[PDB]
Amino acid sequence: TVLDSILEGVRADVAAREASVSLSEIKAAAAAAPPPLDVMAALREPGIGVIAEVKRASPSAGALATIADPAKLAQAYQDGGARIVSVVTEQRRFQGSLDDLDAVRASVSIPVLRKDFVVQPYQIHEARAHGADMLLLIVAALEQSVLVSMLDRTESLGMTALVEVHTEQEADRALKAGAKVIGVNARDLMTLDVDRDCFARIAPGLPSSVIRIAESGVRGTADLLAYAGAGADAVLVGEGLVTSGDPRAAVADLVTAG
Ligand SMILES: O=C(O)c1cccc(COc2ccccc2)c1
Repeated sequence: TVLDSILEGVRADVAAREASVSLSEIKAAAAAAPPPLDVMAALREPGIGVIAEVKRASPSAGALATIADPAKLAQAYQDGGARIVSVVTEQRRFQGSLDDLDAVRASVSIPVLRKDFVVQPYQIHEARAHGADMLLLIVAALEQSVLVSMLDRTESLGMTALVEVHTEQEADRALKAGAKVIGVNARDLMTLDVDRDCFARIAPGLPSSVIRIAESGVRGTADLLAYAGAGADAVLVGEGLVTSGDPRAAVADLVTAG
């Protein structure tokens, strides 16, 4: 239920934004934005992809990094071989914002994942408007019919949904929804505990045609390699990069791991 406190805050913040930027305007801005990059193709490149994350804080970690210049951080990440950059845009717990997403989009060539708690269609068009190529959808946040439509609406905008699951039952739900990319978060969003055995419990269960991303728990090459050994096509890494004095070297170590 950390999820739910995060979610009530999100719904209020979206409504307040929408009051200043109507759903019609954001729809128009999304429609008008340059088309999204082909994230599936990027995910299918040789090697384990490193999805490098821009994140200032979290409920679990507290303050991680000031990231005065998220564009510059994302530049380091691309220089280091990152496949995708994840930008957290939730303001109250993670101290992110859309501005970060704008800054990252303008500064890198690799695809950009908007990492936030997608509860409403507004945020989907908003993601597209602000340049996201990939959008996080959290199965534990979303009732199935809503999941299905959020997924459908994401893909109708050209974006790839990174459908995040924590359990085999969530996985099954994701698959039934039409997920092409499934992320397994070692972290339980209700309680914030990081169970590392998750990916390897779940990943074997998935069709081979589905792309598998290991979210969380990556401290270095050994964790990357372990997820790699359990079927990961890519890993998402944030805490160890944002707190680095040399994020490009930290990324480059992971990109070349093995
Ligand atoms: O580290 C934590 O305390 C934490 C709590 C809830 C979610 C996540 C990770 O997933 C997301 C999803 C959207 C935006 C940011 C993090 C991490």
